[PDB]
Amino acid sequence: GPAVGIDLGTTYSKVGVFQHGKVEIIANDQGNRTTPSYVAFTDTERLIGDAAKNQVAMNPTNTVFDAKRLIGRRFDDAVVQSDMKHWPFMVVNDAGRPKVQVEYKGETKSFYPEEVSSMVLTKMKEIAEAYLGKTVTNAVVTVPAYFNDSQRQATKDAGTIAGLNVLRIINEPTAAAIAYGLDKKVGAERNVLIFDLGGGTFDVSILTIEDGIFEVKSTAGDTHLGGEDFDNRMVNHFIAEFKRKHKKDISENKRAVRRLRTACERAKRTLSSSTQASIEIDSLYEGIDFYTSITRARFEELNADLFRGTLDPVEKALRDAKLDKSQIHDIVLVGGSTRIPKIQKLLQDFFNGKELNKSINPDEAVAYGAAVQAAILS
Ligand SMILES: Nc1ncnc2c1ncn2[C@@H]1O[C@H](COP(=O)(O)OP(=O)(O)O)[C@@H](O)[C@H]1O
Ligand SMILES: [Cl-]
Ligand SMILES: [Cl-]
Ligand SMILES: [Mg+2]
Ligand code: NA
Repeated sequence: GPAVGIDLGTTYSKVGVFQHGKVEIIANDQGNRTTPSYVAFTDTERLIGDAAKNQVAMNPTNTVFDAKRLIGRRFDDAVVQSDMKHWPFMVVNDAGRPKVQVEYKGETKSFYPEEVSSMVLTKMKEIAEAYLGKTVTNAVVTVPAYFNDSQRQATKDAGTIAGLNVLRIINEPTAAAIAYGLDKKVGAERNVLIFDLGGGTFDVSILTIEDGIFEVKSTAGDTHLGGEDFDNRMVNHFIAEFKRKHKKDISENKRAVRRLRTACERAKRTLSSSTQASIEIDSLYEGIDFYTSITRARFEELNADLFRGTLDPVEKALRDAKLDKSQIHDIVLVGGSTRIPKIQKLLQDFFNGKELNKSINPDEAVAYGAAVQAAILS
C-alpha cells in the first residue's frame, strides 16, 4: 500500500506506517501524534478528532465519544445501561442494537457505534494519506484482548465503512509486544506483562510467546480507570481552591468546569516532565481569571489511591496466569497515563527494580506494533 496500523483508542486514536525498516507514527493536521476519538455534529458541520474535542465544552449533547464502549454490544447489556447514565449524548434502542442519537443540521439522526468509529477511522486514514501522498486502503486495526467476536466484527466493520480493507484485527497488548520485537523467536517461551493505562481504561495482560505465537494467559484491569480520573481529582481540587479564593462555586457551570478540566489535563502532562505546572485561565467564571499552579507532589497526593490501586490487577493477572513476579521476562508500558513518574515507580518497585520497556511512547506502542504487522501482512 503501504498498509497502515491503526490504534482505535477509547479516547485517542493513532496511526503508524512501516517504511524502510522503521515505523513512523503519523502526526495529524494539527501536528498531533494522537487524535481524539470524538465526532461532533452542529447546525452546519460534522467535526472529527481535534476539531470535535475542541468544542465539546460548548456542544456536549451532540459531541460523541466513548463509541468503543458501545461497539459490538447490545442495548440491553448491563454495561451499556450503566454507561448511558454518564454520557451527555443520547443512546437509543434500534431492535436491540444501541445507536447514538444527535442533531445535525436541525434534524435528529442516529448512528451505530461502528458508524461513529468509521468516522474516526476515516480521519486516521486521511492523516496517513496526507503524510504518504498516496491512497491508503489496507490496514490492521487493534482491539482490547477481551473483545468478543461481535466487538471484533463491529470494529472491522467500522474500518470497512471508512474504506479500509482490514487485513486483520489484532489484540492491543500483542501489538505492543510486537513493537518491541518480543515476537521474535529466541528458543523457549517468554512471559510478557503489558501494563496499559489509557484515558478511560486500565488493562493488564500477560502473554506467553513462543515460536512467534502469542497466547493470552490472563487479563485484568478496570474499564473505568484512566487518565480522566486523574483529571477529575485535579478539577475538584481547583474548584475547591477557586471557591476558597473567590467565594464562588463554578461546579454548576458546565463550560467553566470543562475549561478547568482541559487546563488540568494539560497541567497533568507537564507534570510528567516537570515538578510543577501553571494553570492560567482567563475569565473562568463571571469574568474572574484563574491563575494558579500545582506541584507533581500535590498531583501525586490527589491521586495516591488510584495510582496505588493499579497494582491490584497486576497481582491478579499474575495469579490467574499462575506466575510469580520473577517469571515475567518483560514489562511493557502502554497508554499515555504510564508516562506519569509515580506510576512507573509503583510498577517498578512492585517488580523489585526490574526495567520497564518504555522507549517507545506508551500511547504509540499499539499503533507501532500494528504498523509492523500491517507491513508483514502486506
Ligand atoms: N505525558 C503524559 N502524562 C500524563 N498523562 C498523559 C500524558 N500523555 C497523555 N496522557 C494521558 O493519557 C490518556 C490517553 O491515553 P491513551 O493511551 O492515548 O488512551 P486510549 O488508547 O485508551 O484512548 C489521557 O488521559 C491523557 O491525559
Ligand atoms: Cl487532522
Ligand atoms: Cl525495542
Ligand atoms: Mg490504548
Ligand atoms: Na487501556
